[PDB]
Formats: sequence, structure tokens, C-alpha cells
Amino acid sequence: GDTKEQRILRYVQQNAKPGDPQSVLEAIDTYCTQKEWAMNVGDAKGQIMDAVIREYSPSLVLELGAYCGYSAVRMARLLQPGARLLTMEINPDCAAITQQMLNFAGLQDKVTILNGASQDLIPQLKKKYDVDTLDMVFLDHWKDRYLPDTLLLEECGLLRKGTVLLADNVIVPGTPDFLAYVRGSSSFECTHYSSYLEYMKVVDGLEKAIYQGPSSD
Ligand SMILES: COc1ccc(Cc2cc(-c3sc(C)nc3C)[nH]n2)cc1
Ligand SMILES: [K+]
Ligand SMILES: [K+]
Ligand SMILES: [K+]
Repeated sequence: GDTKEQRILRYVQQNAKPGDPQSVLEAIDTYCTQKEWAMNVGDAKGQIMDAVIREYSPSLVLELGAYCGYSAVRMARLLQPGARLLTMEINPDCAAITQQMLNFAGLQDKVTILNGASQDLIPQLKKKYDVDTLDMVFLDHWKDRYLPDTLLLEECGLLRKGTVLLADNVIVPGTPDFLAYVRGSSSFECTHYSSYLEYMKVVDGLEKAIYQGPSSD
């Protein structure tokens, strides 16, 4: 048997230019349109991601929900020399795919992959991976986990004033708990970027929530 992630990686390895992230991203994009399937972010959302990374130029990025490494290849190619991406994947096999995917893209020295569940890994980040603070967090895992993982980062001390949270799919299927909190909390300064997946009927969006640091008085 051959899973379909294995087939995407086998397509990349066969049709993309080694060491060239853009070529890798286009091979995956092309396999998806032909074999009718899709990664966790599309092109429109990629461009939103691209702008955020370019605007804030983060030295340390956490991604929750790697899948194939498509989004890791997307973000890590924009990282400056010295900057690194930590990405979490809960499914062992997908995590493995993501590593092979990064290896082939040449971005493997910038990205560390962690196989595990976010609520187990986030607490170990300081002690076991020498994280002080995160500069940017991309959330694209389980919807019910967005709001509690956010406060888990908060409690663990992994956010500093200026940390940028970028949450995917806050509209479709929606993360209404998470949205309400960052939009209502004084600890965040939010902005919504809309992604038009289909005219009138499928209109999603990412939420960019800027941590404002603990209060003072
Ligand atoms: C619709 O359901 C899904 C939504 C997103 C994904 C991709 C994914 C999510 C994760 C999780 S979940 C968790 C507590 N920690 C992590 C790192 N790893 N990979 C898989 C299924
Ligand atoms: K997504
Ligand atoms: K920086
Ligand atoms: K707010």
C-alpha cells in the first residue's frame, strides 16, 4: 500500500528541482490540481502568510499542524539567515513526510519537526528545545485547540510583546471561541485578512493577533 502523502512526496522527488523551495511548492500545487486534492493552505492564503512573514521578519516561528510540510516550505523559504521554524505534527507518518519534504527543498537546517500533540509539546519548548520567546505562531491544527493552546503559550511565557499569531480557518469552518477571545482581550491587537476560496459562498480568513504583553500598573 501507498498513502497519498507518500505519493505527493514521490511526485516532488521526481519532478521538482532539488534545493529549490519554489519548485517544490509548484510540484505539490500541480499534483493537487491533477489528482484532485489540496494542502492545508491555498495560494491566496499563502500570499497572506508571505506578507506577514515579510512584514515582521521573525527570528523564531512556531507552526501548529505541519501535515506535509507544504506550509513549512512556504514559511521557511522566507526566513532570514539565523531564523528557524518549529513545526508540530501529531501524525508520525505525516511528520516523516514533512522532513523528507524539507530535505528536498534544502530548508532542513532552518526547520525542526516535532511529532506530538501541541498541549504536550508547548510546555517542553523552553526546557527541551531552548525556546525563550516565539516571534510568530501559525495555527492550523485542531479548531477546539486554538484558544486553549493560545493561553498555554501565554502561561508558559512563550509570547512577548510583538509576537504575531496568525490563525487559519477562523471563518470556515470557524474558530469562534478563539476569535472572540483575541478580539475581546486587551492582550491582543487583531486584524482580519479574508481569503476568497469561492465566489460568494466560501469566504474564509486568517486572524492576525498581536500579543501586547502583560499589563502594568
Ligand atoms: C480536521 O482535523 C485535523 C485538522 C488539522 C490536522 C493537521 C494536524 C493537526 C495536528 C495537531 S492536533 C494537536 C492537539 N496537536 C497537533 C500538532 N497535527 N497535524 C489534522 C486533522
Ligand atoms: K488550513
Ligand atoms: K528579527
Ligand atoms: K483586542
